[PDB]
Amino acid sequence: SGFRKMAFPSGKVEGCMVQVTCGTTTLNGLWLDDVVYCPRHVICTSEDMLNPNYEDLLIRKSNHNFLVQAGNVQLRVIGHSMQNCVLKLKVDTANPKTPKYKFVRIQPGQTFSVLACYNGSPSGVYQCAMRHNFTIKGSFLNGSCGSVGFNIDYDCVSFCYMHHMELPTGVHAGTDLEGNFYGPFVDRQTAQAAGTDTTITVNVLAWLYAAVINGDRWFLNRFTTTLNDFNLVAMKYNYEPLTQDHVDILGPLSAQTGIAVLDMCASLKELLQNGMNGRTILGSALLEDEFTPFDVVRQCSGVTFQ
Amino acid sequence: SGFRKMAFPSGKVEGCMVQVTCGTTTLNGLWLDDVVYCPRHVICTSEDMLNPNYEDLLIRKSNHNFLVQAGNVQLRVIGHSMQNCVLKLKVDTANPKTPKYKFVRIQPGQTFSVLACYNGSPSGVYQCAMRHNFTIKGSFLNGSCGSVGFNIDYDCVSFCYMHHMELPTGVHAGTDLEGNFYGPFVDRQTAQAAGTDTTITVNVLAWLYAAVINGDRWFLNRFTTTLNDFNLVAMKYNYEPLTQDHVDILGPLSAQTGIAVLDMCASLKELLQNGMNGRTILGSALLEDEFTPFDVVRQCSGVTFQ
Ligand SMILES: *C(=N)[C@H](C[C@@H]1CCNC1=O)NC(=O)[C@@H]1[C@@H]2[C@H](CN1C(=O)[C@@H](NC(=O)C(F)(F)F)C(C)(C)C)C2(C)C
Ligand SMILES: *C(=N)[C@H](C[C@@H]1CCNC1=O)NC(=O)[C@@H]1[C@@H]2[C@H](CN1C(=O)[C@@H](NC(=O)C(F)(F)F)C(C)(C)C)C2(C)C
Repeated sequence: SGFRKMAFPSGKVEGCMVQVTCGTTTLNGLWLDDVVYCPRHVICTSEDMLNPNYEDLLIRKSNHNFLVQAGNVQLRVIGHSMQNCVLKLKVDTANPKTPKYKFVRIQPGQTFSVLACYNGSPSGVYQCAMRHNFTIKGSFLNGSCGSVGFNIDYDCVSFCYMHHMELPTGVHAGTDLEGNFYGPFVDRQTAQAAGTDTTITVNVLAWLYAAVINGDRWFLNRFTTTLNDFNLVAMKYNYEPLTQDHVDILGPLSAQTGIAVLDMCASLKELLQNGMNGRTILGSALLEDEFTPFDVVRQCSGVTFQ
Repeated sequence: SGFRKMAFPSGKVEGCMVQVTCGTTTLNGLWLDDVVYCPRHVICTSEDMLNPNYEDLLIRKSNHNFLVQAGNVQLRVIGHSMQNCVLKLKVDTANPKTPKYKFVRIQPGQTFSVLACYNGSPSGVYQCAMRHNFTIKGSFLNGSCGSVGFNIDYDCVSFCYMHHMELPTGVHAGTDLEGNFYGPFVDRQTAQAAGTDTTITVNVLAWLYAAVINGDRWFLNRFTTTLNDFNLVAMKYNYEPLTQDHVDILGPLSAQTGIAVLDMCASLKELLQNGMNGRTILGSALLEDEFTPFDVVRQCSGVTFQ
């Protein structure tokens, strides 16, 4: 038993992390096969951060201007191109530790593990979710750019995030592995701020199911509710509307615990209107929306990865 | 910026995880060099779990009775011995992925990362701390025994825990890598329960320092206090007494933020007596005691590992 914020094993991702240096700027890069992916602001000095012209700055740089280290071995760059906000440095050596990987763009509310890296070396791993304002509540410092977010399916690593910058109130923004920013954010040091963030309702219900599996069933009531009635209360408390797709996704959790999805919605409605009254659910005094239904199933069924 | 429950990268530990099967029981094993470490109840059936005689059961088993798989390759066992509660199966092949490792026994209050594994394959990684009752608030299921807890120092992996069993109220107990149980627990299916657990005071203060580094400074007051006065209030709220060693350990955090340790103790004293009044610290509505001062420094300074 027991429920924790489990992150995916980082072994496969660790073998792909390299250090990319251009001039004086240094940050992390993702080495897959013979292509290294890194944020495009490596070619920027501190003075260029305000109003950078990335296309203009990439003109003045050649292949030898990019310094890539894979541990204690320097990788020879034989080509370079820019796709959106990420650089693709082609190297003469393919990474022998490249796993089966995919480039995916996640939707808001989905979770993934972030491998925080500095100077090409991993510092730690933690799970995170893409909030509805297209930000993440991560932990990044100077030089952490290039750290990637990933999901693992058996032996397949689904890369879905690359850290690029930090927004006010301590939130972070980034791009997919194709360089496209999540949300209306640009890679320049200007006045930017994330929009209002809503609570992922489907993740809250899944987290409540994990509580029932673990024996914490004090919040369950004897009432039921319709989808429309629950959503109207959810709108007041800045909760995302619960679609039929979310209900169908929560099906396996509903079947395992013997509690209908709408019955769990009635219990959640009482919690929103009345609070927890000083009680904790799974040791947390606040409702948790960073656990997808897949995460609950994976954590409570012991799903492993090759 | 940002503060999360960061776990150590699991790449080095993943290469040491193997599956150990004896008869019908299957669990995880740690493969370091030519020795495989696993819990000793692999030689037990479901009927032996009540009152097992591990020495008696190991008599009736030979080297070929132990089935060890390293992925899709079976390892030939050429020797076996029991040290306390862990088996040492000697194999003909040394693990090529064995990193620089140490066997350490941690003290209560110290944190470490747990790599939850099933059938020799990793399921996830999460940080945890040894509570003062010698238990951990982990997440384990059937077959999770043999999962190890570890700490990483540069390139050195300090193994400090091996999961063995689950106690009531969803807490878990285990041994070091030498087979010695943490606390007064035995590896048999009998009536056992953990003692009263206290809140690790030094970890709470370190977590408060991380809040100050991240800008959350609403809880800071203008008062100071002595060590004795703070401890007396701490005893009432089931908080561990703050020794001088804890104060000296919190030194780097005190110097970085410009706040004296005793000044932070006065702020903590107010929080214990008055509560948070509906406010959150680092997004948490409850005080967190699972972050050692080293964890705060490592997280806030970006300490990496080879
Ligand atoms: C990459 N190594 C850093 C890591 C940042 C810095 C501290 N926490 C992080 O995640 N990324 C940056 O320096 C990016 C980058 C320039 C500026 N930047 C920022 O994160 C800045 N914030 C913004 O630009 C904002 F808030 F408007 F989005 C900073 C002032 C440093 C927080 C570029 C090229 C956009
Ligand atoms: C190893 N794979 C399992 C994993 C357990 C089971 C569910 N969560 C876990 O951590 N470990 C065990 O089955 C151990 C083991 C026998 C029984 N056991 C227990 O955890 C039992 N609890 C106790 O014995 C208690 F509470 F008294 F400490 C159980 C009833 C399964 C929770 C042996 C050989 C001690």
